[PDB]
Amino acid sequence: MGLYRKYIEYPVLQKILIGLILGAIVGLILGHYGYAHAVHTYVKPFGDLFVRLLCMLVMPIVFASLVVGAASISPARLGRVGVKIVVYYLLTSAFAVTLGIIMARLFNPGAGIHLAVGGQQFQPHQAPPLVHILLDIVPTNPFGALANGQVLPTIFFAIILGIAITYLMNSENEKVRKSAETLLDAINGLAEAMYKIVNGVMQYAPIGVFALIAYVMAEQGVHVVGELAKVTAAVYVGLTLQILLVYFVLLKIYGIDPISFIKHAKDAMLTAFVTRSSSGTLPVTMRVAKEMGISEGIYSFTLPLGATINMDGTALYQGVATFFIANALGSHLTVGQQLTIVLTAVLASIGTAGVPGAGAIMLCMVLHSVGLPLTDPNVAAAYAMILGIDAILDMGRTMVNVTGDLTGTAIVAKTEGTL
Amino acid sequence: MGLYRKYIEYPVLQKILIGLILGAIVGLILGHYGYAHAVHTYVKPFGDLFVRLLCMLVMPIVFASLVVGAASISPARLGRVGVKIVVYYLLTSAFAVTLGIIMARLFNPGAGIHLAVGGQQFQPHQAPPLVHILLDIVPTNPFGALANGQVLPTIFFAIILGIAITYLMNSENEKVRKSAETLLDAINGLAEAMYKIVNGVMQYAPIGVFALIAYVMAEQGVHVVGELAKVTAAVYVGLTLQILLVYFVLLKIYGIDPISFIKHAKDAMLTAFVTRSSSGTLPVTMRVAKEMGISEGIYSFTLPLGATINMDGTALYQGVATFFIANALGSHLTVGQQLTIVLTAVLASIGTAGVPGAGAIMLCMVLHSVGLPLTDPNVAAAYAMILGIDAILDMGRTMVNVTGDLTGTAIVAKTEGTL
Amino acid sequence: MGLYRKYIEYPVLQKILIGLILGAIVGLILGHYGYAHAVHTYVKPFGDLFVRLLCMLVMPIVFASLVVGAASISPARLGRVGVKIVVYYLLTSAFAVTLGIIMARLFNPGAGIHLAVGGQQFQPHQAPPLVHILLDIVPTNPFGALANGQVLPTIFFAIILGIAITYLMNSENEKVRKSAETLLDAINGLAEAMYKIVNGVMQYAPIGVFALIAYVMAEQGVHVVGELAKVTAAVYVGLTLQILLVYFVLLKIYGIDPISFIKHAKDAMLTAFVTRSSSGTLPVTMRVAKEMGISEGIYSFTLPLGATINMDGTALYQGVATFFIANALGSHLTVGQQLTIVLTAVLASIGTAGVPGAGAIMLCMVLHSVGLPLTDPNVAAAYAMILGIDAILDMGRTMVNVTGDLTGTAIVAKTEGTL
Ligand SMILES: CCCCCCCC/C=C/CCCCCCCC(=O)O[C@H](COC(=O)CCCCCCCCCCCCCCC)COP(=O)(O)OCCN
Ligand SMILES: CCCCCCCC/C=C/CCCCCCCC(=O)O[C@H](COC(=O)CCCCCCCCCCCCCCC)COP(=O)(O)OCCN
Ligand SMILES: CCCCCCCC/C=C/CCCCCCCC(=O)O[C@H](COC(=O)CCCCCCCCCCCCCCC)COP(=O)(O)OCCN
Ligand SMILES: N[C@@H](CC(=O)O)C(=O)O
Ligand SMILES: N[C@@H](CC(=O)O)C(=O)O
Ligand SMILES: N[C@@H](CC(=O)O)C(=O)O
Ligand SMILES: [Hg+2]
Ligand SMILES: [Hg+2]
Ligand SMILES: [Hg+2]
Ligand code: NA
Ligand code: NA
Ligand code: NA
Ligand code: NA
Ligand code: NA
Ligand code: NA
Ligand code: NA
Ligand code: NA
Ligand code: NA
Repeated sequence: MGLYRKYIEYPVLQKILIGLILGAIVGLILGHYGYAHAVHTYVKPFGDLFVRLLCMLVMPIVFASLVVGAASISPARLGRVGVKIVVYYLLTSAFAVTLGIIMARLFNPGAGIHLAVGGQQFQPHQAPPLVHILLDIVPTNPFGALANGQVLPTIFFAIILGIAITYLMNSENEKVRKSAETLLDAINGLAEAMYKIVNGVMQYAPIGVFALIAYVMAEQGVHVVGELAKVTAAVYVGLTLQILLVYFVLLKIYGIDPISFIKHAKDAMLTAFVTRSSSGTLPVTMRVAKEMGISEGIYSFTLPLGATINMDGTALYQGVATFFIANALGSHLTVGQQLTIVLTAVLASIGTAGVPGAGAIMLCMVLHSVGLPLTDPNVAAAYAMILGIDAILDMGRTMVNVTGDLTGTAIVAKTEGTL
Repeated sequence: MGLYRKYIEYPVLQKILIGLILGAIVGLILGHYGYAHAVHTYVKPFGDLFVRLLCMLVMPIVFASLVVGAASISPARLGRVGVKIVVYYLLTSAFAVTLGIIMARLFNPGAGIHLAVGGQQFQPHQAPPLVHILLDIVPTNPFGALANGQVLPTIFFAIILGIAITYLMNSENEKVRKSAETLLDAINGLAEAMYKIVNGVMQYAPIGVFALIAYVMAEQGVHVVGELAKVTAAVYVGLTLQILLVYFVLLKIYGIDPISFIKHAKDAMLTAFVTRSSSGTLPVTMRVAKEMGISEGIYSFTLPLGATINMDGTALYQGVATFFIANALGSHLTVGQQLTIVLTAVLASIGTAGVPGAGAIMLCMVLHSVGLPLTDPNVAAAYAMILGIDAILDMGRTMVNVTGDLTGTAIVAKTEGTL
Repeated sequence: MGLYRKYIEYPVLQKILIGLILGAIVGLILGHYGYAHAVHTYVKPFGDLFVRLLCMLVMPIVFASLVVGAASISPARLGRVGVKIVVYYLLTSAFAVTLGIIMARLFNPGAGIHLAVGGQQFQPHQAPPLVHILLDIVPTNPFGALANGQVLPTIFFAIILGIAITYLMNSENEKVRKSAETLLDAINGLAEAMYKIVNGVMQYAPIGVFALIAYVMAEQGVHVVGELAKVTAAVYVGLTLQILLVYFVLLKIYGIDPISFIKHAKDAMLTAFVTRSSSGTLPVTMRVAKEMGISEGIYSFTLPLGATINMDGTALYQGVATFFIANALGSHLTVGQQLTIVLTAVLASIGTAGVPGAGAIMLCMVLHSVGLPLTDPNVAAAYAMILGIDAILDMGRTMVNVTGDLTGTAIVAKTEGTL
């Protein structure tokens, strides 16, 4: 048990990258020599276990993180600064997923990965009428929506349960207040326990990434490298345009100098790049906000709220990844299930943890809400090749996630300081 | 967002009544001119959303309110006064639902509303033998009974869980006692959060009542007014006979003067009529009980327990409404599923909240336990016309609910004061 | 209600034994005279209710007791003594279920009870491949695994949830620590409430044992006495060999004298025999460990942990009972579903309560994890005759359960005292 401690205390990012490179080389070598069935028999279950462990964690996170998230965005406890930062956060997340859809429309990520995983194509499901679609957001049974997949009734019930808990917590009864407090504390404990299971699965993640993309290279060939490079280029160009366009325009409007802002926020942005965590970058972010002249009463509230709510990079990555997974199956996302991406990726970026590798878990919610279930072997085959390169996108994802919080704190402090 | 605050702070009862009258006039006018399909296309989803929001709240209330209700009726914490008021409360609720069945037998509410909502009638389900019916009260899986509809296993598991929690809370172990305390507090927090969601849905309720009974008048015609007047007459004659017969006989037996009792309890009865809430009428009820000479050690315990347990008017309304919904489909309730109404409406009146509009939610439990599921379009069509006039019956419902508590406090204080 | 208090305060073991003897005599007498259908109509539902009440309690116990059990075996809070006693406990439970399989292989319990309960035999289910079997331990939805039967995903999710809770409880955040504390306290409250429901069902248990084995004797005949005597002999010879072989060899290795150990532990072993409870024998066990010279810092930690984790007799009884139930249906347990017994009976002995009659509830988990569901009428008929004689096996079961704790405390104190 010495080698186990040698394996655990190694850096996780350098473990996943040398799992990825070794998986690519071993998969291409074994696929050139005709051993594409040996990898499917022996190596592929170790990646199937990784995909299964990531898909286990979806529904408790979607319930509990959205309960404790709507408990902080609730209008019963939201002041005057809080309404401004909530409006900023939701509008920037919606523009992030819109820019991700645009950048996944300019590039064509996945067109060329025509998937016939059992000899069959992917048949899209027929949609109900819009009245029945809007009426099935309200469940007839919330326990039945939790026991089945049904993420869209679960989101609605979680949001209204959190808002009702916050309306309970400022009651005039002591028993009612204590009961609402311990219910919210139990749901928050479940939400933190699932994040610990995410942190535990991300230690197994190098072997899973190896076993996934070795089979991807041996089965699907060599052009998947050139097709995943298009996804990486689309995500990084989308994040660069997100930062430049959105944050530089919103800082030039409110009189902030963006160049000095970036030169002040560099120490938080590089830490969010190399650590891939917004929760571990929060002391550096608060120190950077202290060094920018922002008063303590602003960034002592806007930054810990923004570390779990405002994730622009996760919403952009989920838009680009949903378009990639839909293009790999040959489907064409119609208008109407393309606005569902805009709503559901904002809700997923709210529900995302803030630990390394948590956006690929909430991508399953956006895939389920459109009509691409991961029980289908074609969707589960297209999800593996976007799960394999998640550690490359997670760094820029977390960097833009932290930069959005710093931009919102600067803008709202500039608006508040006029008095 | 000024008009939203104009809409919210308006009185809710005067909102629902002017939604109801406008819905009746607009539905009759648009149904006379042949526009019965335009209302079904455009107005009816706004009432379907209201029925769906009320049917969402059934199973968490049925679980949690019955857990925290059986935690207060439990024989591990019930003293000598408590056994007497529990016996009084259960016997008066059983006589209330029996009198509701009698008053819905004398009048014929719903005979004339022959429903053919899809060209088909309502086919009653074939019952199993009585041994299997009694054996399916105990579930093989309580989570499976919660995930499906299955209200009768859920009631049994909730009652025995509350009794086991109360037997845990007087243990000799500190850890066991603290764990039982926080489990009961979390379940009570869920039970209060669902009541807050009820209070939130009852603000949308004017638009829902409008959209429901406009389609009811346009589709089914003009004689539905004369058929709902029979239901209103049956409910109010049943409540008058409940008060007069049951409470005046039980007060004449125990030496109380009923005329002076009514003249003392008028200030609580009128408040329960106009506010439609037993929880908001509790300070007035305790003040009225203080003005009747009742000692503090009696009404400080019997009245807050009676505000959530003893609901005679809700049980009578649920009996009359179940007979109306069964008569509207053409079915005839056999003996055996007519005693199931007597048991299940008592359990529903225990599980009812005490907020305005909470008996129509627990009517779904009595409808499910008989064999009338609300997934059937005929039952969902017959439930809408009894949901539309709920604010007319809720006032007398709450009045009799408060009068039963005051009668029980007077009777048990008269029995205790002989020592 | 005087006769109810006469019935309750009677000793439960002497109630179950005189229910058993009367059931055997009445069943044989009524089966000799051809009245085997009258007992099936009138007496058999009172035993079906007992089996249903015991099968209700399976899934909440399997979830909550394993969460709070893995929260105590967790490596985040396990010291140096704790690793040694955990290794001892798990290895002794595995050897206990292995010895139970051996003793149920030497004897042939159930061969001669060929069951054709509806004219049909028992058809064994076809197993999936080993990769899919190992991959279905991780659920795609934990709420879906709880709502269905699915005990093997529930065990995995419960264990990792408990380990994540213990990794949360030593965090640096106050809110996270308090939330993990109240979540673990709520789950522990549920786990204690289900044990109170077990203690309540075991008061009805004499009538259930009567109604079960009266129908067993009237239906299946007189040779079932000779076939249950083989199960009793196999269990008691297995427990004697468990004590003698395992504990006397493990005490002779570490320099302890086993004869003086038994002469010191007699006062705890007889109390565990006659009371059938490891939780009620814990003060006597700690007093016996104090009288053996063991230091307070060892037995103040190893014995309350061993009272809920180390159950060798329950694992041996579950191995012998699973082989008996498989032999009664005519099936032959293959290798692979015979190692599943070794894993699952260890997990069931961890999850067992420590109250009288709790191993027959967790036997359902071992039956479900092999491929013998209790919804099948043949398995439900073979489970009743092993449920009828549970009070005979429970005494020696609890005796070996307490003796294992005392042996582990002595061995680990001898290992620690060398410093
Ligand atoms: C070749 C092997 C292939 C088969 C291996 C199958 C492994 C199945 C995977 C199971 C993942 C389940 C994760 C458990 C979740 C609960 C644990 C947990 O929450 O604690 C977490 C503990 O994390 C873990 O270490 C869990 C272990 C995950 C698997 C690690 C081993 C990989 C597989 C074995 C290969 C290496 C073995 C040694 C060989 C060199 C918290 O960790 P943290 O981020 O460092 O936080 C610091 C604490 N203050
Ligand atoms: C024409 C519009 C048709 C489409 C409208 C669809 C609306 C969908 C309905 C959603 C109902 C969901 C209710 C959320 C439950 C959680 C909220 C909650 O618990 O707090 C409750 C807040 O209640 C609410 O206001 C929730 C809002 C419900 C809908 C109100 C608006 C009706 C629809 C819009 C029409 C009016 C808009 C303005 C036009 C004049 C507590 O309220 P309280 O009783 O006053 O307690 C006092 C606090 N101390
Ligand atoms: C001939 C009768 C056949 C039909 C009878 C059907 C009975 C259905 C069985 C229901 C069992 C449900 C158990 C409720 C679980 C919750 C109660 C609970 O947790 O408290 C437990 C209370 O236990 C009970 O007494 C529950 C009653 C169980 C049934 C007892 C009556 C047997 C059936 C009636 C026959 C005897 C009636 C009188 C005739 C002589 C704790 O008891 P403890 O072990 O003494 O602990 C001491 C407290 N510090
Ligand atoms: N790693 C990201 C979350 C994600 O997108 O998965 C963050 O901490 O911000
Ligand atoms: N409004 C009633 C409850 C109901 O019958 O819905 C009360 O408070 O008493
Ligand atoms: N009665 C046993 C548990 C069991 O095997 O059922 C004990 O307390 O140890
Ligand atoms: Hg996933
Ligand atoms: Hg309803
Ligand atoms: Hg059982
Ligand atoms: Na944003
Ligand atoms: Na987030
Ligand atoms: Na952020
Ligand atoms: Na009553
Ligand atoms: Na009530
Ligand atoms: Na009342
Ligand atoms: Na053991
Ligand atoms: Na145990
Ligand atoms: Na033990």
